[PDB]
Amino acid sequence: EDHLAKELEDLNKWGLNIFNVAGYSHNRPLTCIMYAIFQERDLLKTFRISSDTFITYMMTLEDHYHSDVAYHNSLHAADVAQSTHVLLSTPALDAVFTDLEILAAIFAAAIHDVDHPGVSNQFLINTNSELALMYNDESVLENHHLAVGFKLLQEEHCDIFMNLTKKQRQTLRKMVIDMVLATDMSKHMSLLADLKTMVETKKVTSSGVLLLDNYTDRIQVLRNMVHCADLSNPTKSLELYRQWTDRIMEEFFQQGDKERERGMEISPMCDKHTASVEKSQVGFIDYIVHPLWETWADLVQPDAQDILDTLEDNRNWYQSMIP
Ligand SMILES: COc1ccc([C@]2(C#N)CC[C@@H](C(=O)O)CC2)cc1OC1CCCC1
Ligand SMILES: [Mg+2]
Ligand SMILES: [Zn+2]
Repeated sequence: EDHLAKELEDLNKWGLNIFNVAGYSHNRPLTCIMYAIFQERDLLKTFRISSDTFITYMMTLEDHYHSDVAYHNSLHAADVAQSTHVLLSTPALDAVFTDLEILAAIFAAAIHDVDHPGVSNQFLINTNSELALMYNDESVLENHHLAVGFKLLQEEHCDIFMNLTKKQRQTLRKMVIDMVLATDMSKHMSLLADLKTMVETKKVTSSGVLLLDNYTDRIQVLRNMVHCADLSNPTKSLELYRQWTDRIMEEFFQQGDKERERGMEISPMCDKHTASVEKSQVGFIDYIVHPLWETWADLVQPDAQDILDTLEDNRNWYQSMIP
């Protein structure tokens, strides 16, 4: 209450603590933060989005994330939206993004894992889930999260975009689909390779601000930005990172259990009887998170040096916790 306001003073900062805000908001981190983010950015005035209409949509959306899922609940969506909101304000990207694009990125982050069941794309495919069948085994969950988020905008009471242009609604729809689809981990290497190529030919106005010529280059940076926000736990303060690490291992171990019950092959990192939580996080930083953040940092330097320091430091805490 007074605690909520104290915590939201950190809204524009990486150091924001999303657990605390959930505790001070009747367990509505995502509504809480989306509302804070949208007032902070004047998005409601700019796009003539009624306040009531926005709250009802956000509340419904949060309710569609599942509370009995360890990691992929409304707290995570709120984290990615907040992380994303800070990254959009990085100095190197200053006057680069239209208000529509900014709106699309934060909306994308908000809905990006909605209705997630606490199991991977691979599991849904191997068990012949209705979702895998619906989606022909390709970005199964990701296609689903989009389908749900765009469905909920259909009833006029929740169409936060009622007042955009037709041409504006389409461009947003195109951008959001593109960004959520890019959170699919199977596409990570392809995305990281492309990010490295964009860094190679990077250009700036002279004031250390990137020159991103039309749609292609702009959506590529937004794709990677939301993907970075989604893989941002290990760049956050250690107290936060450990709670996030603990929640993701609870989700995985539950999957390992659901896998075992059914005689399926259990995947090593989902095996509670063999998986080292610590080695597991070190591998995650070495082979996935650091290579990505190292490249993001190159693109916006030196805006993300602090983050790389924290990362390299959290990496060592986990290393030092293994014999
Ligand atoms: C804080 O630790 C983690 C946080 C998020 C993730 C995910 C990845 N990559 C799991 C997969 C998820 C997805 O594709 O649905 C995206 C997020 C994975 C994490 O760690 C994994 C499991 C243990 C080490 C690697
Ligand atoms: Mg996801
Ligand atoms: Zn996610």
